[PDB]
Amino acid sequence: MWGKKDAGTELTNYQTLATNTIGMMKGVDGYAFTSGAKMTDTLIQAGAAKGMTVSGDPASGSATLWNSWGGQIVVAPDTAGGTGFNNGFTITTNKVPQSACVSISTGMSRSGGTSGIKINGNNHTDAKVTAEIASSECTADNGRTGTNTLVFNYNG
Repeated sequence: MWGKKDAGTELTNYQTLATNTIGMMKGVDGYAFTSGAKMTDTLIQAGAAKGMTVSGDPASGSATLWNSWGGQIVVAPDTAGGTGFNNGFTITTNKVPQSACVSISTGMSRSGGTSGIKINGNNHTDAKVTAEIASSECTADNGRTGTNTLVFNYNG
């Protein structure tokens, strides 16, 4: 059971991939290249993050997940400046409407602790998003506000 919030579903999902991919199918073999595409394909196809089909990047740089209920997702690794086997994974997600811009922020506010939060045309990392912030940052109410592009980064 989860309930409580209908937006927390994604918050727990993203953290699900982070804890699953932590040691599920992030290259449990040791091959050439980074393969930041088949990495998620194998994790998702493993039923970890999501048990659906993935689109292996035709340009080889960042895989993309097709969200039916949501919108679009872009899974890309971001491993730069490590010390104790710390990997930084960056998953952009574009679907969270204004109603969720608040619920998602309320849930992201419980563990603010920045790492690589990049809001729509707001490429940042120390971006501190909260309930009271999402109450102001998002306009009063514009029904279906412009696409709320939010990148989640997970270190370790």
